[PDB]
Amino acid sequence: LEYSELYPIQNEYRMMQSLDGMWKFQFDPEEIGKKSGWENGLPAPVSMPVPSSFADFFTDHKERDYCGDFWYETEFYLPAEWRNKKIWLRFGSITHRGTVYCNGMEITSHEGGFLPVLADISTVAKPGQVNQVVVKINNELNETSLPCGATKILGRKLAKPYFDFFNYSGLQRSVWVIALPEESVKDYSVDYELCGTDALVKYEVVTTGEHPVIVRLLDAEGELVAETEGKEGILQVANARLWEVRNAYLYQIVILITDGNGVLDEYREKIGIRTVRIEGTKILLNDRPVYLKGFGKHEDFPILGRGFHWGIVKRDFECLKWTNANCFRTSHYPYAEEWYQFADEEGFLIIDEVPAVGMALTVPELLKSHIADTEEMITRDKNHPSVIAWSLFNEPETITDYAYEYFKEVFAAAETYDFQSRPMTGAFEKNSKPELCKCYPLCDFICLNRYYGWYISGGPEIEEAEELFRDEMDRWKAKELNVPFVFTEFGTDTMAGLHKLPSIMWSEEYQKEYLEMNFRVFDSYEFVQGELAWNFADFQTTEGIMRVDGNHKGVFTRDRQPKAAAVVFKDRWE
Amino acid sequence: LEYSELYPIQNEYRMMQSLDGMWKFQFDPEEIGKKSGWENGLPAPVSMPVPSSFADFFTDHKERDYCGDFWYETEFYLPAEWRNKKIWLRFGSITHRGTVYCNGMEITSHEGGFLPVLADISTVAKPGQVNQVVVKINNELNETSLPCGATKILGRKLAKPYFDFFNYSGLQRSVWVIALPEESVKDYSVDYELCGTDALVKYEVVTTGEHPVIVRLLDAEGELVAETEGKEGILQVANARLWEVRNAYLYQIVILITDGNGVLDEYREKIGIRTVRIEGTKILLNDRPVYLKGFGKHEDFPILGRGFHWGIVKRDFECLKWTNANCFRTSHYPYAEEWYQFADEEGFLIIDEVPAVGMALTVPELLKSHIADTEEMITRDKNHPSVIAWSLFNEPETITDYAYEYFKEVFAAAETYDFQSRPMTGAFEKNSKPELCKCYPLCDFICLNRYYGWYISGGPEIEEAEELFRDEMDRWKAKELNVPFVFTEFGTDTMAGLHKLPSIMWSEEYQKEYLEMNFRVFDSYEFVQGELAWNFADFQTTEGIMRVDGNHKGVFTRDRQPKAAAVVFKDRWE
Repeated sequence: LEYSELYPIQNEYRMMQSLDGMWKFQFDPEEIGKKSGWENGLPAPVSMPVPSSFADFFTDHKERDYCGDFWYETEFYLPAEWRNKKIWLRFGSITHRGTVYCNGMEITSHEGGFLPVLADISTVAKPGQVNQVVVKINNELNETSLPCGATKILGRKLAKPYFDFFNYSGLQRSVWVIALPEESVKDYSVDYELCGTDALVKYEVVTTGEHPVIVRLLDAEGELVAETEGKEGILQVANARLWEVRNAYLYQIVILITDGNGVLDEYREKIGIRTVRIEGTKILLNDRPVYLKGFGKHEDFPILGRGFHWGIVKRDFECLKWTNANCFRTSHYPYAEEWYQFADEEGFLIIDEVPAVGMALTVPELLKSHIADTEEMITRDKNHPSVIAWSLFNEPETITDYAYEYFKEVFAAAETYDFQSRPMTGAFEKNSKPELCKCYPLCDFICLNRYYGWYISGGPEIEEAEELFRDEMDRWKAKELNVPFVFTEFGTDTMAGLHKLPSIMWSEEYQKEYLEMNFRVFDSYEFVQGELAWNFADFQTTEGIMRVDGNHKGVFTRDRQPKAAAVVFKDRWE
Repeated sequence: LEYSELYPIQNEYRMMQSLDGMWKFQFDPEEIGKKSGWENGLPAPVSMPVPSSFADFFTDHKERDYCGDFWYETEFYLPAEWRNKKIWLRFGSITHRGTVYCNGMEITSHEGGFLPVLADISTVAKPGQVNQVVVKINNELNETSLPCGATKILGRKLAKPYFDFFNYSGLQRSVWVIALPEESVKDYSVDYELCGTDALVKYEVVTTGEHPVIVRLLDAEGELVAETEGKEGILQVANARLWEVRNAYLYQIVILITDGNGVLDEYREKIGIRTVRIEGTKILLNDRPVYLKGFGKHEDFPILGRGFHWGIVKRDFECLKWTNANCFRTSHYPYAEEWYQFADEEGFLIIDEVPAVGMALTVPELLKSHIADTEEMITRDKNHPSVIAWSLFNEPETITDYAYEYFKEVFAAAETYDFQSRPMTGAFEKNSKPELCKCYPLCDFICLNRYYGWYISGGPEIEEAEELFRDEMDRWKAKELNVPFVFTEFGTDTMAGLHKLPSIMWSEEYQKEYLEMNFRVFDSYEFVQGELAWNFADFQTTEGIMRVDGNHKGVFTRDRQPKAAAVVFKDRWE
């Protein structure tokens, strides 16, 4: 990559300053901003919180549903001391695609709305002065970038997703301006081997120069436990304190660039010594089988939309721990980096998912976008101990040799980017029948999204649903694939407060009964090794006749309170 | 009594015709109806369903909240063949007090809104012609009739209850016109003794004449199992099939009046051979201890108010059976007779409660009203096997010698009216402290209404609540009264759909936790022998700042669906 994905830190060599706050903001329905000098400042802005999705602040439909080009602007004072450092704007994300300007100059553009955007403003930055950043953003959906959809023209544009979740957009994550030394740590990778009571931390370091590198490992108390020299090497850890499920331990890696007797740069990050591998039908963490228990989530909260906030992280993890979960999938896009940092702390397992949802010649361009997002996700997230698997798709077509050749390239790219070569998978929709699917052989383990008892034979037909479920799982069993299966979606829309005896679809009681039936099926097959329910919480969707204020398959409400079924998960996962 | 309480039947000697349907109805705010000939027909009526409470039909406040005099009218054709029978209007109830007119003539008046009103129209009835009935009703509340309250004058009147439940009124139960033979069975009483595998049915019969009486007992198949002669006697039943809790068996008693070789009258009613007695701290049904499990209920349903309907009975009993209940209290007034008939069928136990709720010299008049209601209730309900106890008050003052002398008279009257002398009790409010209460010695067993964890030390103080509860029960225990205790109220207001983690007062989760705490306390005392939760279902109350559309202490919603806590009862009572 032409930039670093490394999370920004502050020390003797690296500086950072937050640009979060109220930005200037303006819609550009006529698409004349770049024609009209907007990159030098917006002509008639309103204020817009950053980080946040813009949609749910407004009281009018056309602003909430805005689709097209729209602009952000802010000003920041740059400390004079940042002079002659490499100065970067770092956006947690820009959703979905955008062009960054600084002091009237075009800096960079990015496609993909859920991963960091880095813009090198070294040559245009004005140390000791007020600087200006302007971002042109677009939130349309197409079939050549992720996530896929269409754009309808009423000249007013309307996003038409091929995915369920609401098309939130804007500057949904924190924005920093940072300063790095001229020769810096750009990237590093760690991989682990367990040796009795000891451990090896294998590493590679990429810098922007040719000076020597020293790598140190500190324990949780900051004590030096290992040290070595070189951009490539092994850190030997005696009596290693392994990072364990729901029982984290984090070391601190310290990467130094040196020039004789002085340090040029120093990067530090918390990491966790752990191994993950698929062995037969088992998922092994540190050589012991683990059964995944948890949820698909979303970045979704009232008013903020996908806007990041530590308070949402904290509540969600307390709820997760209360259910006795150990895992979540980042459905259906990489989350803010902070979610992974916290999962590292709390010992949660993550399946990290690229926004390959909603899946013509456009396909070669789509593949490029999909591979680019995969590269960025893996480079960003590989050193989190929590991240134990990559999900490279959600419910694509998989039953043609055409689909096979496409995903072969994606998986091949993912493999080259992940230093750890940790398990890769994808979530299969029901149409990927065991007799037809061509893509499951690409996977280290198989993830199934199934709604037997909701979309199939729901309600009075739920007994039929269970037989149909068992019939499919019997077909999978007969294949003797010798791989683990994880259910990554299953659930029922459930309106909090809707009670019925006997239960009906949409009642709290039916949600319980549906889950109990699914558990019976899960527990009937030895090779099922994980259950991640859909969804952790009710979340916003495109409005329509099938969505009663978003998706109500949450086990929790949108404001994070338990429906009756939450207790069912709690008791089972205990 | 100057009339029969016997449920109307249809046979060769007795006729009945329903007057249910749309009646004429008119409010009388100026109280001029009797001054203006309304007893001969209402001048400007609207239509009003009977049976029903009138309040919730209207769309305007002043009609819903109407307090004062109001009138009903209907017409009915009397079959010519009813000539020279004793012809009666029979109202299931007239709420709260009223005067019955027929064909322009005043027939009778009644005070008490929850028991049958009989009006002898023999002398004014017109067989083979259309007849007219007009009822003047009043629904004000005072301190000389049950249930007690006040009437506020804004000249518009407003009822101000001393009780929680909404002041529903009108013709809330079915109305019949009936014809009886000139000499008829007016009353009868049965009492049971168990003798090994056999049983004795002791009986008394009251007729309006001097002709001989024969009494027969038929089994559930209609087979003759016993026969005897006389207005007083014993029916000997070999291998009696006892009426059991949740396992009913009903015989049919047949009472004949005879004149040589012909029958003058014949009354039949289903009865159940069972005994109830208090022995030490135990409640014995057929000589075996039973622990009461169930609810206080109400006659309360959307739109109909307290209006009787068999559909409400059926749903409620299915819900009751689903919770594994065996008992309910008729809080806070005798219910429609049909509820008891069905309890007989389903083997449910009933505590039958007079409307002595909401408790000056007015007291001597109040006592007369209270005794009259008690006489009517017991005479009406004594032959139901389901009715195993009389509740003669709900939360009165009991800590003065004054209160003691009052209730001594009530209990004495009840004792003279109940042929079976079955257990008598009353529900005590918390203010009836064990050191102060003078009235608990009058009771065969003690009923406590307690809200430790709701009105006392609720929410964050719930641990304190439990200690306070145990402290009071320890005080009761120290008295060594050697009587059973039944909790007849305990519960929390609970809004369906209100979820919180951790729980808050009013959430579904707090209702569960509150119940679990109460159960722990109950189960800590050997002499506690029953738990009747408040309430079976959410019900209508006077509006106010403490009532969010009525009372929400229901375990079921008003439309009879289970909140989370309903399962807690189900699992415990299984």
